[PDB]
Amino acid sequence: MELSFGARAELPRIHPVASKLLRLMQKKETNLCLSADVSLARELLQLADALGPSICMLKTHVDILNDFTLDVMKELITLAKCHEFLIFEDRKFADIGNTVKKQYEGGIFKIASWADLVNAHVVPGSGVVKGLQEVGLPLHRGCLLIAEMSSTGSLATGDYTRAAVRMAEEHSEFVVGFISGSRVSMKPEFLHLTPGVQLEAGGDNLGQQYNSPQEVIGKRGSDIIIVGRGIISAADRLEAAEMYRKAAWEAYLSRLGV
Amino acid sequence: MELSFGARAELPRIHPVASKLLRLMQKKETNLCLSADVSLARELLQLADALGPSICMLKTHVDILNDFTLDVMKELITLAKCHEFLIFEDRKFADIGNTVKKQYEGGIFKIASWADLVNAHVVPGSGVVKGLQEVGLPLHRGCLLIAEMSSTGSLATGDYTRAAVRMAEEHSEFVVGFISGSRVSMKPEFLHLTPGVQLEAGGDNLGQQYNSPQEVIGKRGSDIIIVGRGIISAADRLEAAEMYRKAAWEAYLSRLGV
Ligand code: PRO
Ligand code: PRO
Ligand code: PRO
Ligand code: PRO
Ligand code: PRO
Ligand code: PRO
Repeated sequence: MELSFGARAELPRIHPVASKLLRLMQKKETNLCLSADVSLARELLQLADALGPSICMLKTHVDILNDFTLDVMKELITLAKCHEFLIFEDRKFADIGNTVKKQYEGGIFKIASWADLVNAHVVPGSGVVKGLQEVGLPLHRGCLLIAEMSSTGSLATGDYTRAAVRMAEEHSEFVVGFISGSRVSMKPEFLHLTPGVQLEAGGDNLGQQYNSPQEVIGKRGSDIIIVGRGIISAADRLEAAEMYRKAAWEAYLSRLGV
Repeated sequence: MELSFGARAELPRIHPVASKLLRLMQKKETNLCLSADVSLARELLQLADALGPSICMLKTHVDILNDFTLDVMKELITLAKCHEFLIFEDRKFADIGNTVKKQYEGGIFKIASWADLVNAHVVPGSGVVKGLQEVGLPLHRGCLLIAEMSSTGSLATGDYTRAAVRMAEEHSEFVVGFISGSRVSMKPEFLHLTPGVQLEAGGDNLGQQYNSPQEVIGKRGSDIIIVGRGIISAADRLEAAEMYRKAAWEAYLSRLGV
């Protein structure tokens, strides 16, 4: 009784950020999140503009931008609104609740002011979510919990993954889904986003491991692929994005069936 | 066969950053790390200057500083050299290795350029350490692994804690110790630093839990207390720091014995 992305966007318990995302995924036929792993604002913005029509989401690491300013993020928002994608800051909050609220709202990045989505590790216990929520709920934001990781030796397995799912369930006013390698929740209101994705097999020399879009969307039941170097290191990043979009979208259609 | 801090500073396998720290702890009779949880550079620097003689270490969250610049960190280094304490950026790196190297070296914070110590979560697997090391080893830096957390519902327990200890052992050219609630390694070359510390019992409303200096240094076998609000929220932060220093130092002396 699997529902399409467009039908999931209407579920009773859906979070508004998840609903907006699912609707634009269905409209644009994309379940691709670009991992915009660059150090220059101009490259970030040029990628966002050119690849915007192909993506449901643009994932940032603003702490790697050599020339970050809040104005850069204003320009990114303009492109996100134009092309219809969400902005996900991959900050991996992982501190006690009292600290993460300040890291989310404040400092020089003011993440909550521009990021539709952030993510958090569950290792501190649920205070990490409660602290983020204090800022994010009033700002109508969402959060993803890291239930599994793609890297070699990941400890986000077994009972740890189960704890992440329970923590998400219990904080569904703010938590909209997971970073995971597969479907980890049976509740269709939750989004599953999967990094560690390339068309070709392999990994990197610092523990990254790859699986294909067909494997992670089609066989492992995830919703969205997060793709960095598979796109960013290609010469033509637009064509690369289209190849990843088509791969992830078809895998979704095939799983959904008749 | 427990050794004093000064003798531990001479151990064959000691890391140079750990040795420098242990020597100044012994010289100054302090095993207190100030958690300088403030949002203003002027308050950070005024605390560092006044409390510098009382502390072995100043722990930052630079991503909470509303007015961060690299010049602020230059001024902090001047105070660290004058008063003899190390600078620990509590960044809690927790990404794949290829990402954390960039977050450590680059962006607007350039953490590796000014932080003697950083810390990392072990959940991604050992690639997190390998990525940080790429930057930190050439810069003669050290790292602490988060083996336990003080917050309610922490998942850093059992086999997770054991994995952190093994990861530290296997990366001893860069990893100098742990964030933990207790002694987790029997190897005296590793430092144990413990947050969640106040003189009075209790916690906060976002999952923080407190234990006293006597409990964590004396009964749980840790080396250094990390103290935030117990000092920062007091009216006289210098006297508060002295109370925490005396508590932690005596607990250490009593454990060390004859
Ligand atoms: O692992 C494999 O064999 C296939 C080849 C392309 C990606 N997956
Ligand atoms: O494994 C490798 O090294 C290459 C790059 C990623 C996909 N295959
Ligand atoms: O046809 C239908 O109604 C469902 C949803 C799209 C594919 N199968
Ligand atoms: O928990 C207790 O009872 C004591 C009181 C001060 C701190 N520890
Ligand atoms: O538990 C409380 O709320 C106070 C503040 C920390 C120590 N006792
Ligand atoms: O007296 C000694 O030699 C040891 C080290 C200081 C305390 N006991």
